[PDB]
Formats: sequence, structure tokens, C-alpha cells
Amino acid sequence: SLVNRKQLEKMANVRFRTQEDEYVAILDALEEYHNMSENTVVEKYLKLKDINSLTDIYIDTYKKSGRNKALKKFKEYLVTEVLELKNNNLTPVEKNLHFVWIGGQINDTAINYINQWKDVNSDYNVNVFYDSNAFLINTLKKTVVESAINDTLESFRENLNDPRFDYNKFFRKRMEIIYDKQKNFINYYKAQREENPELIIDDIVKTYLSNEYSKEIDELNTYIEESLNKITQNSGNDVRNFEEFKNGESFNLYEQELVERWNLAAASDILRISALKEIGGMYLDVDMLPGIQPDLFESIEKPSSVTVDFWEMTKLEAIMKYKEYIPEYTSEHFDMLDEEVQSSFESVLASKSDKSEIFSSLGDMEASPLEVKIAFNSKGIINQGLISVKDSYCSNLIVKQIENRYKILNNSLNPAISEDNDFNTTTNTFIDSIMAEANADNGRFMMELGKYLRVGFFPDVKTTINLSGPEAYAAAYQDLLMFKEGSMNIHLIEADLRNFEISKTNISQSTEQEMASLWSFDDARAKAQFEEYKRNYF
Ligand SMILES: [Mn+2]
Repeated sequence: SLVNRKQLEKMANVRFRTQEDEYVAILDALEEYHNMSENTVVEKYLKLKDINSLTDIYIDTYKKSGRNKALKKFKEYLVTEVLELKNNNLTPVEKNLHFVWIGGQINDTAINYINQWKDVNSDYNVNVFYDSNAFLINTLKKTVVESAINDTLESFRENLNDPRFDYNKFFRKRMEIIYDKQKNFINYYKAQREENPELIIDDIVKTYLSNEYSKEIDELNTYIEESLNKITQNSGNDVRNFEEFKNGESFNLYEQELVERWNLAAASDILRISALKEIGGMYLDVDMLPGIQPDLFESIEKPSSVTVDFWEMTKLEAIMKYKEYIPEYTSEHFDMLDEEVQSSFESVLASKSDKSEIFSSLGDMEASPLEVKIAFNSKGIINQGLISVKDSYCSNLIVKQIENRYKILNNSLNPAISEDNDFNTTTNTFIDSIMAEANADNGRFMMELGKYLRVGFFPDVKTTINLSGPEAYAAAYQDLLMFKEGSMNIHLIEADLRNFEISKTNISQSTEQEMASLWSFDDARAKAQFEEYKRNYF
């Protein structure tokens, strides 16, 4: 239990000192808190936050007071009480599974993974959010990028052995022309939406592709038709009917990533947490699979010669090898096992008859109305999996985190692009404003924001992480545990964040597709990629 009024008066007692107005404010607030056993969890949290805020104002008011030590310990006590509130007051999690595939056609292996979730979760409603107006964004990005690569490679022309025409110069010029093409497109798009507001993204993109890159409108209509057909046959849920999202203050951010930057990952980041906040349930990336039944392989000890991750991949590859639920799944790891272990897998799996003996079911999940739960990998939290009751407190904190970081980004970015200038001068105005607005609390973050316009077209850019990805989740967690909003500099350690992990049993993250998805544009692959562009062009 949290300390009561008398107990804090004893902790925070200083002889011959009268009780100040602020102090009485703290003690009254604590007394009121212990009289809310019949209030909602959120209400109790808010009272704990009002308490913490009052305690801070007292500490700031009487800086060298003798009560500050006890009151600081009381702050710690408040954080612990919040953890107890989150842990001892659970609610049902709405039985929804949320996936996102936007900007193009969904491939067969994604639908195979989703189908696994469907098969062992018949009681859960499944949403695969898509954007029916924007099936061509990825196509636009691919063709603009390919055109930039050709322009740059021609730009090198004869001097290929000139050492100062290296991959760095290649990517700096390629970025320049990509930026020109991108702002050309954004201008045409805003012109069209002014001239004919009836038009949707794909009309504008299709006629743009026809005019500027000689693509065939008929082929693009076929591509749209087939993509729409495939996703609607697989639980498609159109984001253009997501009214709460369309009318909220994150929709313009979603469309910024979608149509201005062509970053389908950033847009999926924006959307998944709004979906979660409005509907509740569990969000998954399409390369995640259901958790394996815990006892399924209890009889097979993991050798010491293989890492934990190796063994996880092995389990899945065995299941797919002898049950064939997903065709063409890899066996790279399973095949490296000694013959005896291989047969242990084969026999355990021949023992089992129905997929429900291999994959577990989510069932009836419950969570705190304060929290959203996130997955973990060896590098920390990752939002490939999230669990939340509808309108949870943390889902609001995460939405606010993302909207505020975009506020900071766009406050400096929008003035620079408003002047029609090239990539380099635009970057200079933009970065100048960033550094002007930097301070100790947001320094690291701003250094990341600096690379915004290069996201997706340059090696070693980590802006999305800081803008819409895991950093905003960690920032929201800190907001909760600090009784504030707007954290920019994360000091929570892994033990703090573990208070929000999804049980390992609810997701299989070690899949073939996700190890594929784990590649980074690391500036060695940039070198290699340059080498197969000049090898593929000459
Ligand atoms: Mn992934």
C-alpha cells in the first residue's frame, strides 16, 4: 500500500517547523487519494500525479528545506504505487487483431502468417488496415528512385575509376535528384487537390506516373484492382472509413509520411497506435507468428552449442517442415542440428494432430487501463507487437508523443520547404532551425531529426525510430512514471520498461520473415549496392 497521511507526516517531520501551505496541500491530497477506492484506475492515477506535482512544487519552493529528503523518498513511493495500480487492476482486452499493409499490394507470405493467427484465434476479429486511396505510393517511390539512380549513374559516365566518384558522392547526388523529383510531385499534388478536390491520391499518382515516367494508366488500374481485391479478400479494413482517425490530429501526419515522404513504415507507425487507442486489441507486424505451445518441445533440451535465438528459429522451422503450414519456409537452422535432435523434433510433431497443439491461442487477455504492452528483442523495446485495452492511458501518451515530435519537426521543416529551394539549401535552413531549437533535454533527438529528408534514401538514418517508433513509446512510459507529458530525454532503464513487456508466450518473433526484415542500410551495404549499380549499368 501507499504511505498514508500520518506516515508521511512522520517521514517529512522537521522539529520546530510549522507546516507550510504547500505541505498541507500534499497531505490533503494524499488523504483524498486514500478515499478513492471506488474510483476508476485512471482517476487514481491522476490523483497520484496531482500529488507528485504538489510535492515537486513544494521542493522547488523551499529549495534548502529539511523535508526535501523525505518528500523525495515519497516521490519514489508514488512511482511504486503506480506500478501496483497497473498490476492489480486489469480489464478485458478487446478481441481484435490489427495489421497494416498500406501503399501497395500485399504479398502471399504476409497473408500466410496472418492466416496462422486467424487459425488459432477464431474468436478474434481481424483487421488488415489498408488505404484504398493510395495503392500506388510504393510504385511511385520505386520508379522515382530508379530514375534517380539512372540519372546519377549517367552523371558519372566515363570517369568510373576516378576515386573521388565513390559511393558517398553517388548517394549525395542521388539524394539531390530524388529530392527534386519528390518536391516536383508534392507541388503537382497540391495543385491538383486545389483544382479538383474530388480526386484521390491514386488518381493524382497515376496521371503523374503517366506524364512523367511513361507508365500505362491501364496497367496501373489493373494493379490497383488486384491489390484492392487481394486485401479485401483478406480482412481488409480501409483507413479511409476510420473516421476517428481521419478527424484526429494525427491524420495529417499520416498523410505527410504517405504522400509527401513516401514512407509507408512511418505512416504505419502513425496508424497502428491510433488504431489501438480507438479500438483496442493487439497490433502485430505481418512478420510475427503466434506463440508456440510451451510444452510442445519441453522434451527436447536446447544444446549449449546454439544460441537462444537459434533455437527459437529452429522450433519454427521444424513445425513448418513437418506440418507445412507455410510452404517454402526455411530450414537453414533445423538442418544444422545433429540427426538425433532432428528426429526428436520429427517424432514430437508426428505426435500432434491439430494446429492448436502447435500454436497457442491468445484467449482472454487482460491489461491495465493505464498501459500499452510492447514487444522486446535483444536490442530493447520494439513495436512489432502491442497489446492495449481501448482508450488506455499510455495509448494517449504515445499518440501525444508522436504528435509533439512531429510538431517540433514540422515547426522547423515547413518554413525551409516553403521556399522552393534545392535539397542542399533546404537542408541548411531546416538544420539551422533544428540546432537553434536544441537544448540539453532534446539534444539527441534533434540530432536525429536533422536527417529527416534523407529517411529511406541514405545509409545510417535513424529518424523514424525517434519520431514515430520505439523512442516515442519509451518516452510515453517515462511520461507515465514521471507524472508528466512531453519527455524528450529518456533515462528509464530496461528494468523500468520491462513493466510493459508482452509475455514471450503470446508472440513468436524469431521468424524467417523478420530476420529478413532486420537488415539495416548500414553504409557497407551502401558500398555494395553502389557496386552492383555500376555493375548492373556497365
Ligand atoms: Mn519486423
